[PDB]
Amino acid sequence: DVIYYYQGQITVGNVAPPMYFAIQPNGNAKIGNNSNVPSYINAQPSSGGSGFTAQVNITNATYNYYFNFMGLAVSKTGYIYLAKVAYSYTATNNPIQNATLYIMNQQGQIVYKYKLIVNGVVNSTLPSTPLQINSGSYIVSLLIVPYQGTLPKTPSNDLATITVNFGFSPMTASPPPIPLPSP
Amino acid sequence: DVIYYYQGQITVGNVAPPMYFAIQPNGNAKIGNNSNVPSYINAQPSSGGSGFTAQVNITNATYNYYFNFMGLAVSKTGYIYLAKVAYSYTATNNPIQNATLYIMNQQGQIVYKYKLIVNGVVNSTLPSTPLQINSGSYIVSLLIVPYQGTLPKTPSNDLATITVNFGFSPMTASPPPIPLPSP
Amino acid sequence: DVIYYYQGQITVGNVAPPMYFAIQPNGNAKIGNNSNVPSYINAQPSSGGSGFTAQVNITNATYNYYFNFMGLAVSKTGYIYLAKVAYSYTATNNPIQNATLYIMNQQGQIVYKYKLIVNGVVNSTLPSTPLQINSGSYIVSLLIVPYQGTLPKTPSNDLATITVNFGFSPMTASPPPIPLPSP
Amino acid sequence: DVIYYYQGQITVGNVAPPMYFAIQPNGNAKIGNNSNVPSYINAQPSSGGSGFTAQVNITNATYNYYFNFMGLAVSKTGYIYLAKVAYSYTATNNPIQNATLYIMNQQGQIVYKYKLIVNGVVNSTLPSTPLQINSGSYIVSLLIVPYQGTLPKTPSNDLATITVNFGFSPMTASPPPIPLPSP
Amino acid sequence: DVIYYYQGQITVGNVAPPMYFAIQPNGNAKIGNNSNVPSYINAQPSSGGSGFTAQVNITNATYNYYFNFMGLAVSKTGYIYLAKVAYSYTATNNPIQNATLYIMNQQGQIVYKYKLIVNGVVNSTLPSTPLQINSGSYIVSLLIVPYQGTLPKTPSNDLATITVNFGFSPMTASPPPIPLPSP
Amino acid sequence: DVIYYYQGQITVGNVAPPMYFAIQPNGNAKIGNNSNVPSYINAQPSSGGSGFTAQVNITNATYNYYFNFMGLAVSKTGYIYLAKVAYSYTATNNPIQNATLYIMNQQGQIVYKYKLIVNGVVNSTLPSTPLQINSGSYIVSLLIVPYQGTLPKTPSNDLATITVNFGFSPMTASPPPIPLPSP
Amino acid sequence: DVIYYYQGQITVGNVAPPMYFAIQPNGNAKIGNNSNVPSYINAQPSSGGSGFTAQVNITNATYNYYFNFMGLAVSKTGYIYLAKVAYSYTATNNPIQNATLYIMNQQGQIVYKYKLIVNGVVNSTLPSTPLQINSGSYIVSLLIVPYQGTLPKTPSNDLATITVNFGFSPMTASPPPIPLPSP
Amino acid sequence: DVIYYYQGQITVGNVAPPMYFAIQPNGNAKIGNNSNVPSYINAQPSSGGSGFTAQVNITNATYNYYFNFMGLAVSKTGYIYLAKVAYSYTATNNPIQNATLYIMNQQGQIVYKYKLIVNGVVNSTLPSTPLQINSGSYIVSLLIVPYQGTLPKTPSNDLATITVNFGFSPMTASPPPIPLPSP
Amino acid sequence: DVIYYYQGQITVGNVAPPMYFAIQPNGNAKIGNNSNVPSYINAQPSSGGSGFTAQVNITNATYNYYFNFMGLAVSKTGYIYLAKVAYSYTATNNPIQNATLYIMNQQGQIVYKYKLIVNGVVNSTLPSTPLQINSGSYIVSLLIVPYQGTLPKTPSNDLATITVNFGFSPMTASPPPIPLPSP
Ligand SMILES: *[C@@H]1O[C@H](CO)[C@@H](O[C@@H]2O[C@H](CO[C@H]3O[C@H](CO)[C@@H](O)[C@H](O)[C@@H]3O)[C@@H](O[C@H]3O[C@H](CO)[C@@H](O)[C@H](O)[C@@H]3O)[C@H](O[C@@H]3O[C@H](CS(=O)(=O)O)[C@@H](O[C@@H]4O[C@H](CO)[C@@H](O)[C@H](O)[C@H]4O)[C@H](O)[C@H]3O)[C@H]2NC(C)=O)[C@H](O)[C@H]1NC(C)=O
Ligand SMILES: *[C@@H]1O[C@H](CO)[C@@H](O[C@@H]2O[C@H](CO[C@H]3O[C@H](CO)[C@@H](O)[C@H](O)[C@@H]3O)[C@@H](O[C@H]3O[C@H](CO)[C@@H](O)[C@H](O)[C@@H]3O)[C@H](O[C@@H]3O[C@H](CS(=O)(=O)O)[C@@H](O[C@@H]4O[C@H](CO)[C@@H](O)[C@H](O)[C@H]4O)[C@H](O)[C@H]3O)[C@H]2NC(C)=O)[C@H](O)[C@H]1NC(C)=O
Ligand SMILES: *[C@@H]1O[C@H](CO)[C@@H](O[C@@H]2O[C@H](CO[C@H]3O[C@H](CO)[C@@H](O)[C@H](O)[C@@H]3O)[C@@H](O[C@H]3O[C@H](CO)[C@@H](O)[C@H](O)[C@@H]3O)[C@H](O[C@@H]3O[C@H](CS(=O)(=O)O)[C@@H](O[C@@H]4O[C@H](CO)[C@@H](O)[C@H](O)[C@H]4O)[C@H](O)[C@H]3O)[C@H]2NC(C)=O)[C@H](O)[C@H]1NC(C)=O
Ligand SMILES: *[C@@H]1O[C@H](CO)[C@@H](O[C@@H]2O[C@H](CO[C@H]3O[C@H](CO)[C@@H](O)[C@H](O)[C@@H]3O)[C@@H](O[C@H]3O[C@H](CO)[C@@H](O)[C@H](O)[C@@H]3O)[C@H](O[C@@H]3O[C@H](CS(=O)(=O)O)[C@@H](O[C@@H]4O[C@H](CO)[C@@H](O)[C@H](O)[C@H]4O)[C@H](O)[C@H]3O)[C@H]2NC(C)=O)[C@H](O)[C@H]1NC(C)=O
Ligand SMILES: *[C@@H]1O[C@H](CO)[C@@H](O[C@@H]2O[C@H](CO[C@H]3O[C@H](CO)[C@@H](O)[C@H](O)[C@@H]3O)[C@@H](O[C@H]3O[C@H](CO)[C@@H](O)[C@H](O)[C@@H]3O)[C@H](O[C@@H]3O[C@H](CS(=O)(=O)O)[C@@H](O[C@@H]4O[C@H](CO)[C@@H](O)[C@H](O)[C@H]4O)[C@H](O)[C@H]3O)[C@H]2NC(C)=O)[C@H](O)[C@H]1NC(C)=O
Repeated sequence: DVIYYYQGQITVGNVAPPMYFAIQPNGNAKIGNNSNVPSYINAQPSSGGSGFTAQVNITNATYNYYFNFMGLAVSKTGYIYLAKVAYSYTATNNPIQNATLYIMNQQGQIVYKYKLIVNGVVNSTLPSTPLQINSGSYIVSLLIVPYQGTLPKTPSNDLATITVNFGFSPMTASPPPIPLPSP
Repeated sequence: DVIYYYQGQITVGNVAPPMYFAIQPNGNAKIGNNSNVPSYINAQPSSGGSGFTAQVNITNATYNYYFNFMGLAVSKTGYIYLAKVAYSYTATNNPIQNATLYIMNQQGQIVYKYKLIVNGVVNSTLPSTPLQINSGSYIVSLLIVPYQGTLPKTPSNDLATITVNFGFSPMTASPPPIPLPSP
Repeated sequence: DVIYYYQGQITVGNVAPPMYFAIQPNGNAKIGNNSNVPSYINAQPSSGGSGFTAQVNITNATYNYYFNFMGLAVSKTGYIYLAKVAYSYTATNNPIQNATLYIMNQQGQIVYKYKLIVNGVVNSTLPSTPLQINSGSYIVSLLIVPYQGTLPKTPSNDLATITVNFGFSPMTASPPPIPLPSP
Repeated sequence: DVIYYYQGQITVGNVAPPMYFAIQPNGNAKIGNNSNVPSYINAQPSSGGSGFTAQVNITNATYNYYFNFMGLAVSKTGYIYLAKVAYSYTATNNPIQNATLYIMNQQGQIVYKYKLIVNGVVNSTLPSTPLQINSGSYIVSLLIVPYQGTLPKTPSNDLATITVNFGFSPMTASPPPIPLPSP
Repeated sequence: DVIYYYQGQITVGNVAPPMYFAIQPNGNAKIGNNSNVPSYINAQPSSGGSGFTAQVNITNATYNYYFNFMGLAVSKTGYIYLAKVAYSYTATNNPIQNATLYIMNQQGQIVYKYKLIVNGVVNSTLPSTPLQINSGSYIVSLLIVPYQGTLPKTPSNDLATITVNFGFSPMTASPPPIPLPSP
Repeated sequence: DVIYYYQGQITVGNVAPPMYFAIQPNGNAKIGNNSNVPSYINAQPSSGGSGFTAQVNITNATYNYYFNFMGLAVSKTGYIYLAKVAYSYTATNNPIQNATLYIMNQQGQIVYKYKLIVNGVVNSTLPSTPLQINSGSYIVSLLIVPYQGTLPKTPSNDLATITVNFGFSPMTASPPPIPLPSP
Repeated sequence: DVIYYYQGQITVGNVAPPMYFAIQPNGNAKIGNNSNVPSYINAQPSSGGSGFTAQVNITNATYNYYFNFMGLAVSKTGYIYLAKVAYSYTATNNPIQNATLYIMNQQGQIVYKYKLIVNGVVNSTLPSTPLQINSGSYIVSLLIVPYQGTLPKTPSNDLATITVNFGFSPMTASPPPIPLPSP
Repeated sequence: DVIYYYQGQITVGNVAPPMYFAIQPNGNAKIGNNSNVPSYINAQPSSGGSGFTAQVNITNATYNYYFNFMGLAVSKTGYIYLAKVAYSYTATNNPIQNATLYIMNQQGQIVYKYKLIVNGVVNSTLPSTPLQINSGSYIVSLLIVPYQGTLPKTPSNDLATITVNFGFSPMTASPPPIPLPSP
Repeated sequence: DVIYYYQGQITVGNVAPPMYFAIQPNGNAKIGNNSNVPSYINAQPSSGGSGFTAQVNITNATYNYYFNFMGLAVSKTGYIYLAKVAYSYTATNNPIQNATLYIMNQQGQIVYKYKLIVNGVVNSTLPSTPLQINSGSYIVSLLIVPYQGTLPKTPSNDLATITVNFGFSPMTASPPPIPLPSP
């Protein structure tokens, strides 16, 4: 039995993150400063700014908006896109109708709008088109429009969960909408 | 003292490689065309396509993906398998949690997924089962999921090293998972 | 002129060979069963198992391994050693960097490793120390690590030749590493 | 009828042998110490060291070497040569291709090489040139390279016979290559 | 008492010897030039070439050959034969098995071979057939094959004695094998 | 002065000789047929077979033998003996050591041996004992053993002379050894 | 005519003979005992011992000797001499060369030698000198040396005749050599 | 009766004897000097030389010779002759065959020979012819040849007697042979 | 005295003598022819033939014979006889022993023998018997045998004398022997 072996050598280094999530990045007090409302939101950036974890409460309102719950610092101009969104709910009925995540400029103008959930299902065209972001600091906000009539009378903490993946390519040319493989 | 001598004669020739690594093999511009991102990856095929050497930077993201960093041309249908993987890191803490190397079709469908490192250790079942590859050109990609909190603030170039060996048997019948002996 | 003549009489008989090379010796189908890969190896035992002749092709891989290309039946426990190795190549540059011949057990564990060529030259300590082999059947395999960059683009059949001599002494005591004289 | 008678008187005495064959001569354990391998060689010196008789077995190997099967003690510096070699075989086909008898120094360096049989026939130039040997003790060894394919499957004890005569002249001047007359 | 007396008168003259033994006869340096090896042979022609006296030493060899120990000049073509051989030995056991005296041409071809002793006894047919010798110069040599095992360890000078008589008739017709009467 | 005269009358007649010397007597070609070797002997019977005259040449041999140089026909059984032998030599040194005259049967068996000269002197007991000869034909031969070293280099014809007298008594009773008186 | 007559008277008596011939005189068996060889001699003493008559045969021998054919008894010491010898032969050629008559002592020593015929003629000095003989008994013998070549092939009885006269004077003083007158 | 007487007167004188017998006549010692051999002859001249008386002994010899037994002196030249011879013997057989009386010269030459007895009888012609004798001295001798076989064994002194008469006429002319008358 | 005278007358005549002595009577030369030997006899007839006178010499011979000294012629037949003989000698001893006178016939036969002296004395019977003589002529001779030893050494002429008388009677009848008277 003839075997030919092919050797690949990978030497892994480390570079400052192109984009990262934070609370008040680079000392800017207007960029991510509502991640700790005592009884309604609690959002923290993941270890080393790799992501954000947010506990959110929706409260029988037609629009539940969470403004400036994290800040996104894009150190180098690159191309961002929404890679994958997963939504699972534990209630009998679907609690969330619409869910959108907004990246806004420092003055509150929407730079990119990301429709996480439309009409109770996750966005079919998951790997959205890579679009360009300039270096700077941006606000991120979340709007959730629920199905009224579904929210339980007794409060809960796991009505639903939404996981979002954002791809950033720090390249000159816009890359194809490459999806995220399962490790 | 009686001695019997047994003479073996080996006449060594040369044959075109069954599989080989390249950048854009056979002029196909969609097969290995991201081996030179200016500041994040630098991957080159070894002399005569015997392997690949890649410098990679991981950057505080939950998934660090390097798509299409080399192309694999399999000139003849054969059986491929992962033979041996070695991983050594120079940092105090383990920088890499998961590391997977994907061989994908030209359209981005995963043909074979090779888990180089799972949960910070190298894959116990090293000589994976030989599986069949048809002749053609394929993309290879690398996904590295780090331990966040371990990546140093100051950049480096030898945080870790991963060496991979792939065995290809150009035979009709699938061979046993023969390991690679030390020369 | 006085001459004294001394007469020696040698009567030559015949005994079964202590060790011999074969393909599937004694009907064991796991001992030498890869001596005929259609386009990459062709290994045959010499007349009456006195040795082996193998045409091998090396193919731009970092390790070219030829597993189970012959079987060695050692009918009686004796002492084996590598007696002499000669290597001549016809190409301008040296094609072979390392060349090792492995004698392995039926389960693929290396019993003795014989470094035919190290770093492009033949092993300086040619008459290796006689070591003991028990009666049984063993696999033999060859690993060739070439100098990449030297292999010609157009295939050939006499890139190089390696001739190996193995000495077997079928004695109770280990003999000195007796070399093989030129007839 | 006239007859003239001429009377010759020869008075025969006795002198220690100039050279003689032995096993471990003069107590030297490194000079002739392999004349009794249990199943492969049995070599004994003739009565009073006048010659050697050896039963040898050849065993399907490309070189069958019998090292140190006798010792030669040359008590006085003289001139040695090969006088006559006769070879007769009882098998249908010739079993022996090459047969050489080596006289080597105590350290295994070949002093004189005597080609008994070359390519299946006895050496045409039988009375080889007398060459000088200094007083001392020397090893003698035999190498037989058979015609593989001719050795019988069932063992035998008279496959062939080789008788060798060595002439030693204990004189200051080298004698002519005097042949051995038939008594 | 009648007595008749018959008177015979013999007048004795002298003629050059028909054949005679010598060392280098007639200045020919290739005819009898080994009658004085310092420690192994000492052969001298008898007074006036009537015969030869040789002290010989036999030395534990299977053939003890004494080449060119005397020269025979046959001035006139005649008929030679072996007349009488006597052998007496002083050792307990017979030291000599075979003893042959060779008359050879100048080029070393055997003209006549005279078996003095065969298998330890003197040749039964003592008065051998007269055979013709042409005028010229010839070599004489002696081969003694001993009984090994009989030669004493301590050297001696009268182990045995062999006396030979050669009859030469210088006549045209071959004479009958006339024996030598005791004076 | 008284004188008495005594007259004796002897009438002398003639009888066939009892014994006589001849060449081939009575037509027997085996009885005296070597009396004329061209250059070495010339023997003739005396007038009427009363004796023999022989010119003989001795030639540097240890035994000079002259076989069948005369024949003796004894017509009537009688008693023969050697009566007187005289030897005179003309050389400075004695040329003849031993000289014996043999009377042999037709088959070559010695009937009577007559030692003419022993050790250079003539036989002291000259009138040897009369011994009986039967009627028939007999060979006579002469053996001369010279003093080597005395024979001259240049040939001669009167080196020495030996005269022999044989007495034959044709009587029934053996006579006393009557000597031969000087006429 | 005056005549004077002178008368002489002789009275003749008789005395024992001083010397006489006989066969075995006085019983002595060693004195005259070969007067009757059957075919070669026949000698008888004359009547009363006055002389001897002998028929003799000469037989082609160089010396024809007739020993002890008569005995001479000399009773009284006297003086003997040869008086007259007459020789006549009937053959064409002279048959007798020498003829001598010997008077010998009892021990065979010659007392007086009488040359009857010398070289074919009778002795010129016929009346030899009277020499003294002592009383006793003596042998007489005859030697005849013939002319070989003259003796006839066919035997005869009167080839020749020799008559001898011996004078004996029985006196004290030696007489003159008185010859024998014709009666 | 007439008677006439005639007277003759003779006057007788005396003259010296013409011839006479003697012993050594006239002092000549060579003329008659053997008349006294002690035991064989005794001859004396008669008184006054008138004759001789001799006792003679004959002794078994073929000739009995008595030399010089008397001397005859013839003083005057005269004529001598034998006148009468008488022979008588006393033995049975005749003892004397021949008897001759010789008158010889002083030198032993026979002057006259007188045959007294021929063949046993006395000479028939008794008065022999007167022959002349010159004056001088002469020897006389007697030869007697007996009949052997007749002589007696015991000696005697009168075997026979012979008487002789010699007539001498001292005259100038030879007388007739006058016989001697009986007185 | 008467006387008667008687006268006788005798007339004497003369007659021729009847017998007479002579020398050569009647011319017969054979009858008396030795009467004159010069020195030994001298005989002459007496005057007229009456007798004879003879001088005779006797000479030491045993018989002294004087033959034919006279002749007797008897003219007439008558009777003769010896009448008287007288013998006288003058020597001391008798010189004559015998003396006889013979009358013989012409042929020498004795007619009558007359013994004058016998044994030294004269014949006793002197007148011998007359015997008859016939007419004729006769010889007369004298023989004298002397006494040897008596004859004188010196010669003489009258040693003795003998005278003889012969009577002749010329008558027819024989007369008586008449003696001769003295005148
Ligand atoms: C297996 O490994 C083998 C190693 O030798 C490879 O053989 C080499 O192939 C080269 C071309 O390969 C490229 O192109 C083919 C398509 O044709 C693709 O399949 C490959 O993926 C790859 O992209 C070739 O390089 C050059 O060759 C030509 C010169 O002969 C040149 O025109 C071409 O444009 C290529 O660039 C190798 O050829 C030899 O090249 C060396 C230079 S180098 O080693 O290539 O850099 C030349 O040496 C020069 O010689 C001159 C004197 O002539 C000297 O003065 C100077 O010092 C020296 O540089 C040789 O002359 C030239 O022959 C070729 N190697 C050999 C030994 O032939 C093989 O492709 C590998 N297999 C695969 C599938 O890639
Ligand atoms: C040492 O070297 C020896 C060289 O002779 C070898 O001896 C030979 O063994 C052969 C069989 O060996 C095979 O099988 C054994 C198990 O039995 C294994 O241990 C071996 O590893 C090996 O796989 C044998 O070959 C054939 O022999 C039979 C015929 O006798 C046949 O039925 C078998 O099926 C084998 O194929 C050799 O035998 C001789 O074979 C030759 C043909 S060939 O040389 O083998 O190709 C025959 O010649 C034919 O003869 C006919 C006339 O009879 C001719 O007309 C024709 O022209 C000719 O081809 C012989 O007749 C036949 O005897 C056998 N060699 C000898 C000389 O006996 C030995 O095995 C070696 N040692 C080892 C351990 O392998
Ligand atoms: C040339 O050929 C010669 C042939 O005779 C050799 O002579 C023999 O040497 C023997 C010893 O040689 C060995 O040792 C020497 C060192 O000393 C080495 O150089 C040699 O290479 C060799 O290894 C000798 O054998 C024995 O001799 C001793 C007895 O005398 C004994 O103590 C020793 O230990 C040896 O074993 C030969 O001696 C004779 O030996 C025979 C027995 S045998 O023939 O050796 O086997 C004895 O016969 C015995 O006698 C008894 C009565 O005594 C009998 O009852 C019995 O039946 C019988 O066996 C002899 O008695 C004994 O003398 C010796 N041969 C002779 C004739 O002396 C010579 O070595 C050769 N040359 C070389 C260089 O090797
Ligand atoms: C047959 O046997 C014969 C025996 O006599 C031999 O005769 C002798 O030949 C000798 C020479 O022979 C050699 O040379 C010839 C070639 O010429 C070869 O064919 C022969 O093979 C052989 O090699 C000869 O010896 C010497 O002779 C010369 C002197 O005459 C001398 O110059 C030479 O150089 C030789 O060396 C024999 O001659 C006699 O020699 C003795 C000495 S010896 O006996 O030779 O050693 C001399 O005696 C000396 O005399 C002196 C007084 O003169 C004394 O004072 C002294 O004491 C004494 O030594 C003689 O004088 C000398 O004549 C010669 N022998 C005779 C008797 O002549 C013959 O060669 C034999 N046949 C063959 C074919 O070889
Ligand atoms: C000298 O010559 C003489 C010649 O007569 C020799 O005298 C004869 O001697 C005879 C014996 O001589 C032998 O013996 C003596 C020793 O005694 C030796 O010395 C001799 O050498 C010799 O050998 C003698 O012969 C025989 O005599 C005996 C008889 O008397 C007799 O017994 C003996 O045995 C002898 O044989 C001669 O004697 C006479 O012999 C004749 C016979 S014959 O003549 O001898 O043959 C007899 O005649 C016979 O007589 C009878 C009548 O009686 C007749 O009837 C018959 O016809 C007749 O034969 C005589 O009677 C006898 O006397 C003897 N001769 C004489 C005459 O006496 C003498 O020996 C010589 N000298 C020497 C030294 O030998």
